Amino acid sequence: MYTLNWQPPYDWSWMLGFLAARAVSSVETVADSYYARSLAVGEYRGVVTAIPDIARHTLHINLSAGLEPVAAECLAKMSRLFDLQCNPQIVNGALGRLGAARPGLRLPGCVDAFEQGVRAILGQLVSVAMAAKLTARVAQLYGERLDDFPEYICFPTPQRLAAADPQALKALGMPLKRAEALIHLANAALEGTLPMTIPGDVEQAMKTLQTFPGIGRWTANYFALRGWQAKDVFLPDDYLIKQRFPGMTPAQIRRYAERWKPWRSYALLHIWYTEGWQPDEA
Repeated sequence: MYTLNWQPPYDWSWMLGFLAARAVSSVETVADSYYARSLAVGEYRGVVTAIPDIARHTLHINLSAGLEPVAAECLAKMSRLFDLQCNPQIVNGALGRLGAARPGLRLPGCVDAFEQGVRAILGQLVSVAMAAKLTARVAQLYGERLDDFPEYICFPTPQRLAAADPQALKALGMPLKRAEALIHLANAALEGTLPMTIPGDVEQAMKTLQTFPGIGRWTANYFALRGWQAKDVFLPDDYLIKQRFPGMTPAQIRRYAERWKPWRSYALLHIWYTEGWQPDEA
């Protein structure tokens, strides 16, 4: 129905693979040839489907009837999820050897910053698989199913999560403080306190995020990366990153990563996805 362009190369297998591992049951559906999910924009609800046309470097977007009135915003959300803006030549030119194995690697964003905030908090100290299962439980208990597409449930609205019982969220498999962090984040979205789009000053904004209860440095960094699609953020506290930089403290990792500025977010993804990566010796 709608078509958006991207600049080659684009590694769709890697991107869909990334999203498939993190796919929340009943909310998202990821396959080899497409990505589909429920979506709510204000009072408009439906299913958005993204189908890449690799040869023609065009992403085809299909929207169910309920989302047509807000089609443009749905296209904008897809563009941010898929990093369609990326000029791979510039990024790969800067990263050099690090990006050589996956020149088509892109920054997987999100469809809604509030949802990504909840996801970032739920991704704390747990694996990708556990986080997705926990997020699915949250969506199942607080999400609204689509009337026209019953197999799909919309991600919980800030309103529903703000009024959630901390003990209910805790029951789903998270510490009480984490449940409290989610409720606070929900209120911040209602009030307009949580930046829904990348601010002009990413560092100032992340500092402000860390004053929210239950949001540490990793969550703030990861939220900026996916939630705002900030392109210059690394995750020195990340469990897998600590394994890629054996025996190095978060401070040592941060210093090392500075060589990738202003594309540290792309560098993070490549390291996460480079099995045998190891740091250079001074």
